[PDB]
Amino acid sequence: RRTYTLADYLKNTFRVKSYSLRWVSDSEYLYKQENNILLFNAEHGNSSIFLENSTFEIFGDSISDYSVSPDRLFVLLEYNYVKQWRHSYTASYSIYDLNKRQLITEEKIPNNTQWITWSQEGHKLAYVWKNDIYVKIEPHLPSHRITSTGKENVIFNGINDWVYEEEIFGAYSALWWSPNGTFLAYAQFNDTGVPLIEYSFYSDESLQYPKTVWIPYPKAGAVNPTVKFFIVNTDSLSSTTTTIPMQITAPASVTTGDHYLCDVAWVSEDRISLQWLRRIQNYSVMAICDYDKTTLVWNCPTTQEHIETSATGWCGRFRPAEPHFTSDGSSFYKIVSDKDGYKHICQFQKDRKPEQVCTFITKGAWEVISIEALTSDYLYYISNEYKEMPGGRNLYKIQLTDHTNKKCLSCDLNPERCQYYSVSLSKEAKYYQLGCRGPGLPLYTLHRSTDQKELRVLEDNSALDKMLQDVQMPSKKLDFIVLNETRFWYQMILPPHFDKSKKYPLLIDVYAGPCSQKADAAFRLNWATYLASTENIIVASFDGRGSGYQGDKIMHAINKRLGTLEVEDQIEAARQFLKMGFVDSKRVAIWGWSYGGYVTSMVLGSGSGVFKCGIAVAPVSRWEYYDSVYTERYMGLPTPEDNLDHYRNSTVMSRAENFKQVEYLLIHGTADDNVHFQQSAQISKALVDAGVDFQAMWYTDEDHGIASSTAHQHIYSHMSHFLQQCFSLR
Amino acid sequence: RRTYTLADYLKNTFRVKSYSLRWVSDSEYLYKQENNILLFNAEHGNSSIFLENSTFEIFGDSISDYSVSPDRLFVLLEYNYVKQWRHSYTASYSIYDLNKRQLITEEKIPNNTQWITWSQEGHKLAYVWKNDIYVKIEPHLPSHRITSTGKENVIFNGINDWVYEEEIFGAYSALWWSPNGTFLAYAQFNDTGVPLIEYSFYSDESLQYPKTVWIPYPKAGAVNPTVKFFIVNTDSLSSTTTTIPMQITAPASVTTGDHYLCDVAWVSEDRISLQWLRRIQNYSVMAICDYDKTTLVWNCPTTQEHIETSATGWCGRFRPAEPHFTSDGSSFYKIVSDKDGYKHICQFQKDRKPEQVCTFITKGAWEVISIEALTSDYLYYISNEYKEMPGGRNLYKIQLTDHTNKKCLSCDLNPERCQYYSVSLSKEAKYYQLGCRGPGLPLYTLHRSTDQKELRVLEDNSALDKMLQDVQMPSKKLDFIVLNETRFWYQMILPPHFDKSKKYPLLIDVYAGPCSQKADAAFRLNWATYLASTENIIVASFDGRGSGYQGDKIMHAINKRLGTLEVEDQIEAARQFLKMGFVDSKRVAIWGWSYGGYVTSMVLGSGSGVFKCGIAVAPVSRWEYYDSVYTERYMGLPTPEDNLDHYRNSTVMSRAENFKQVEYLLIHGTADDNVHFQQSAQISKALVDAGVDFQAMWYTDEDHGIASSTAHQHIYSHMSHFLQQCFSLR
Ligand SMILES: *[C@@H]1O[C@H](CO)[C@@H](O)[C@H](O)[C@H]1NC(C)=O
Ligand SMILES: *[C@@H]1O[C@H](CO)[C@@H](O)[C@H](O)[C@H]1NC(C)=O
Ligand SMILES: *[C@@H]1O[C@H](CO)[C@@H](O)[C@H](O)[C@H]1NC(C)=O
Ligand SMILES: *[C@@H]1O[C@H](CO)[C@@H](O)[C@H](O)[C@H]1NC(C)=O
Ligand SMILES: *[C@@H]1O[C@H](CO)[C@@H](O)[C@H](O)[C@H]1NC(C)=O
Ligand SMILES: *[C@@H]1O[C@H](CO)[C@@H](O)[C@H](O)[C@H]1NC(C)=O
Ligand SMILES: *[C@H]1O[C@H](CO)[C@@H](O)[C@H](O)[C@H]1NC(C)=O
Ligand SMILES: *[C@H]1O[C@H](CO)[C@@H](O)[C@H](O)[C@H]1NC(C)=O
Ligand SMILES: *[C@H]1O[C@H](CO)[C@@H](O)[C@H](O)[C@H]1NC(C)=O
Ligand SMILES: *[C@H]1O[C@H](CO)[C@@H](O)[C@H](O)[C@H]1NC(C)=O
Repeated sequence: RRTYTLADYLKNTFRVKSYSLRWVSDSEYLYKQENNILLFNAEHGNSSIFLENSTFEIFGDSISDYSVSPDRLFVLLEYNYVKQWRHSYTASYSIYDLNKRQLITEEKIPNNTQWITWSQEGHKLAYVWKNDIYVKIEPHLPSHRITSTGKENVIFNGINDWVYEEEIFGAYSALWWSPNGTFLAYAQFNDTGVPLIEYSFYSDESLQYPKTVWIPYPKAGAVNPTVKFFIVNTDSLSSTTTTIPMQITAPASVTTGDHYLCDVAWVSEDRISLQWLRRIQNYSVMAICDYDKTTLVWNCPTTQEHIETSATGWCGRFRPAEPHFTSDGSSFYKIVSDKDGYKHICQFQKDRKPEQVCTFITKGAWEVISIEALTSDYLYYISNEYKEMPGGRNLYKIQLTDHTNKKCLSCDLNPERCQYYSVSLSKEAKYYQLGCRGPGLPLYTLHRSTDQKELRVLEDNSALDKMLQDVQMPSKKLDFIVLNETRFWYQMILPPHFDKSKKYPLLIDVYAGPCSQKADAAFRLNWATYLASTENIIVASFDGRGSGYQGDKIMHAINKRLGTLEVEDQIEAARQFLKMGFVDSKRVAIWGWSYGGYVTSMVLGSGSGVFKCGIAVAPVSRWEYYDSVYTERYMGLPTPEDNLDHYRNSTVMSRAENFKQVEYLLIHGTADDNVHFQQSAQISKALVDAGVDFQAMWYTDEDHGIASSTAHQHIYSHMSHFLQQCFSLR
Repeated sequence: RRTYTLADYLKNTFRVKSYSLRWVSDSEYLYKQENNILLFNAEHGNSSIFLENSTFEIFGDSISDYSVSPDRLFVLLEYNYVKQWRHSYTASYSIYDLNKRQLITEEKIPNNTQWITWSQEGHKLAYVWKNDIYVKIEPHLPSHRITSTGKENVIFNGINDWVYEEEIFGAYSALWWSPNGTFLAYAQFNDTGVPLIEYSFYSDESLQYPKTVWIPYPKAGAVNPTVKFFIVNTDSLSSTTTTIPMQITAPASVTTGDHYLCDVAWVSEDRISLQWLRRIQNYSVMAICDYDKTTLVWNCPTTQEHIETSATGWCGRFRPAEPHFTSDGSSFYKIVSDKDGYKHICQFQKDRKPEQVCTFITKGAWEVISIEALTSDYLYYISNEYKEMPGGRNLYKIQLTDHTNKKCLSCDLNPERCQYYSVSLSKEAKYYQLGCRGPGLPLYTLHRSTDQKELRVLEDNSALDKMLQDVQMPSKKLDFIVLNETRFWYQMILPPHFDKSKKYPLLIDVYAGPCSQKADAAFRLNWATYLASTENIIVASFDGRGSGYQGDKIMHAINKRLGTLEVEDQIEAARQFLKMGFVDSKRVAIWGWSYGGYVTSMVLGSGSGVFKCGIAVAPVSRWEYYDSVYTERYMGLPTPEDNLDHYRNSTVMSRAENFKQVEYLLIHGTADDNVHFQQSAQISKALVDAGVDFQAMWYTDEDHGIASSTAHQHIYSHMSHFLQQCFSLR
């Protein structure tokens, strides 16, 4: 009769296993086991040792990761990992010669590399160090410097600057090997006019004077960084001291004013696809560029230029979706909103066509989440079509020659346990691993593509299952409410022996940022689990307007006016939950992180009287404080000539007064480089001037995630106690 | 039956009046009344209008202050006041010609002056602007630039840099007019090698990117600023484009290494007294310098050099005491510790004498607080001799020709109501205003010096008295405990109908810094008043070792080891209070500000089990973080060759563990330039790593005093609630 305690969560007592493999070919893959990389044969569980328990310990215990060259002849050993922002980080590397059976020690790789990657085929390497790009045709050979304009916080070659990393690519890398490794493409960013933001860093208590971290960060409407695109010929490095990269210039319909590099996609060795986006993101252009053998230049003729537009809001979910070309690169499939505002797969031709560039291959009031693989005959994708559950994920496949031969491949498998799938096809789709994140304990199984026959179960959390037997776990309900004639899904984490006749305290879990989705069919062992299992609290999330994957009507409802409908709908949802009966109207709370903290705050300050208390963690308090790429995408520019009025109307501090009717807890990280401390500092000041008491908590030297081990435990314990006080429990 | 509420304190409902006059001559003074400066005649209440209700409003309502030229012919009108640190600040000024009856508008004074002052006699002015000094022989005439080396955060001419202001002079000024205004002396500070500290400033929520304030601040052991002393001849400015200031160089026994300019005191027009102090403050030298008419130079012969030393700790209370010379400047009286370690008045001769430079004029186990006036026949001073109450203040006077004719002048007056006096003698001591801050409501009366006849009562808070009639006020007990054969005074704010048989919660109010005194006979209407009157809580302060004015044995006990005895003694005191009976051992708290927050923290982290909770406001957490002048004075240098061990042994973070047994509230200002936020940031981090829950609160853009109106109210309300939670009241 034991429950899921706060300790179970914080000390991660119940481990949830998975099966993360690495397809090496169309029929074999790599899997880490007891710190041994093993090569498996899809078809027959037949295994084999690829890399020994050894090797990895030569570098003590700092071996952060590993990367096997595509030709399996070498392995990159990553160690001395040091984080920087969400995806950035520097590390040390060592190449291990599998064949020669030892660590390559000659032409080593710099001891502070910012990024590195194998070519798509051989054993070529491209890495960024000191903001410059370097190439090594062979692990044994000396590196060739590709650029020399690199300069900290100014010129970035092959890596993204702060905003591009966080808001555009969602990765640190800005390198792209062409197939067959002839060319190496890369972006160059110039942060010259971008303003700086700074935060103090206290470090060890032995540091007498705290440091100061400076970061070029463009807030709404500020001067943004600039971009340039290059492609350098790799096959010539051996015969020159320097190679002259050829530049590709963004298309004219984008050059007039501020703009961004959206996405990079190599079609073939002589064709590359680049997507561009204007600062006001309701206009995007995909240019297909071809390599001229004769004049040794790349051309991006307007004839092969494709335009994506939006009159409702912005292009794509967070940016235009990536194209998927056919072998011969004559056509490509890409996810775009159809006439009804639903993100679906449609076909394009290399050359654009006058107002008929697309032919949809998918229709319906549901959306394609992502294209997973494109074969010569089949197109594998993932959607939330099944059972009309937008919060569900299933793998499908369409025959190219016959768009009717559409078949769901995960629907039947385990309709009870599995409704949220992840996939991973082999190099040419002969097999496919399925990742059931579904309602029940996650289940991983690999199948043979031909007939979908499950070859075997890779991982079924039977061990986790056995442990959860002696524990009173809570249940998760995923349903929907209907407002103004529209379905709006929500989810509830119900405490163990949930009795619909009793009354329970309610905690709204929020985010509700544009195109977000808190209500889904995924299994989780988080804080809400403890809150339900041991405190008997109902944790509910609601995907309202501006949310998820249910068409642009719902997602673009927030356009140019954040801090509006998404906030109201979060209140309406609470109202409805009360009408459901099992909720103690006298004990309703709400908490959120980042965007969530913003809404949490906007809600608490609405004076709706519906909530007793709330917790905002690292909240955005006013949009002019947040970065440009993100903010502007939904808010436009904060100028009187555009949307200044809405920027100033959606402030948290402007609602300071209504906080007198609430127990508020504001938490923020001292080193938050994403949502700067300023945001909360501005909130606290507003409340203090209004004479409103509240509780605060700062976390010295913590990131936007406050995820360091001790801080992570500390913040959740603190919030737990805040709720216990608020709900009259402890 | 109403009590003193939190609101009464925060909204300052019960005003406590005073009578701050400005002696203009030996028989007249100035007094502000209904915004009118009135000239009074001491002797006959006979008054008269000096400055109209008018004049002051010409500058709207920003008239911050006023200064009347010594010859009463002009008045400085200060407006547009903008604070900077404790005593620094810039303002605008206008000279008003009393005679011509109008504002001088010709040679105006810069609109951002850092400091300004009339000469000692005429109507000469000296002001600092942009770190340079300027002189104006006449309000109508153009200013003469005296220096031109001034540079922000680097060269300071006539004003102190951050540390000199805060820790040495306790004022912004570094200018000294000689009597008769011939010369103008000034200090010049160079902050070149002094490290910088920085804090962010968020300002209005409209500021998109927060500012960064940089301040040259030397922490313990860092490179300190350097000094130079100059005296410029003012009588020549009319006949040159530039004058060449003559420099005085500190004495040899100080020049070898780091040192400071202690104090400046003009003896006569051709003699000036300068005090110097070595970085390790147990050595000080007072040089008397004479002006050579022939070679136009100042000489400070070693023969007129006086040495002050200390083997117990440091020189003076916070620095060597100021000398008081006789008319002919042949001798001077100064407060120094006698053979027994008691600060007393002793006589010196211009020329030093081999180990007999002093002749004490005062003996006893009590100390002279300060010399108030030196006449040709009498020496007026203030001591805590009466009733052997170190926490008491009384005015005395000794006849120079007969050291036996010693008489207390305030002792009898109102033994019941008055025990803490302040004084203010007229120019040549013909009259003297007394300021009874004593136990009862403050009483101000002026007397005729000759026979001490009280001419009249200037202010008796009869109005405040009438209002306090309908209010249940608490009482203040000032007694002493005795530990290891020594008296140690304490004070208690007892709630209204205090019943010695019941049990009350106890709140220890702390500071306990070196030479501090929290237990005295002064009347106050603060937070403790509300805590006793309305929450029935006993607020007690205890002056333990290292404290107040009770001889060096007690004060120097802390030497080279802060965070020791003063902390223990604070616990011992609580033990004793419990033994007294009327204290609920289950509800004992402790709170402090600055140094007080440090001890509060050190106490809570001692694991003595004696305290339930506590509140530390802007606490110092480890001495290496605090400034040099202050820290080193008591701790020496943080080097292994000196006191590094004690620096590292007295850390708050090193006691993080023992905080698991306490409810702790940490509060700090975001813009604290004194005790940097770092100190608390380091504390919170230490506790988070120890897994200790606690409460924090930051105050956006607040100073070390968190004294802005809204913040001031907010912080006290917050602490009030913290205590109510801790003491199970609200
Ligand atoms: C691999 O190492 C683990 C511990 O790191 C050890 O238990 C195991 O026996 C080793 N080899 C195999 C095949 O598991
Ligand atoms: C894009 O947004 C702007 C307003 O921000 C609007 O004027 C323009 O017409 C919009 N439409 C497109 C297709 O860019
Ligand atoms: C439904 O209509 C009402 C109009 O009163 C509006 O407030 C609300 O936002 C609309 N939609 C939803 C989902 O509530
Ligand atoms: C009264 O005081 C004024 C100045 O305040 C002085 O001039 C005068 O002589 C005094 N006596 C009389 C009777 O005016
Ligand atoms: C001053 O302090 C130092 C060490 O802190 C000591 O060695 C010296 O003797 C002390 N006394 C004097 C008069 O300098
Ligand atoms: C008295 O002596 C004891 C040690 O014998 C010590 O603990 C205490 O601090 C001393 N002084 C005082 C004021 O308690
Ligand atoms: C199965 O795979 C292994 C390597 O994973 C391969 O060497 C072997 O030839 C395959 N089958 C058999 C029967 O050996
Ligand atoms: C990027 O812009 C900055 C400022 O406009 C300029 O100094 C820099 O040279 C530009 N481009 C490159 C490749 O450096
Ligand atoms: C002058 O005006 C004030 C208001 O500032 C008023 O209270 C007063 O009656 C006037 N002066 C005198 C001496 O009463
Ligand atoms: C003060 O010290 C700094 C640093 O050594 C030096 O550059 C400066 O010239 C010195 N004096 C003056 C008057 O500037």
